[PDB]
Amino acid sequence: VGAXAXVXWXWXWXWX
Amino acid sequence: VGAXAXVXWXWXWXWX
Repeated sequence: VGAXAXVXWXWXWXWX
Repeated sequence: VGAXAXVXWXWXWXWX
């Protein structure tokens, strides 16, 4: 969970 | 991978 790649913001899931 | 919780920086693994 956070900023980068995964869940949160950037790549993967949620936002960015 | 990134900033927050997981691999990278903050909580979990690597740094922070």
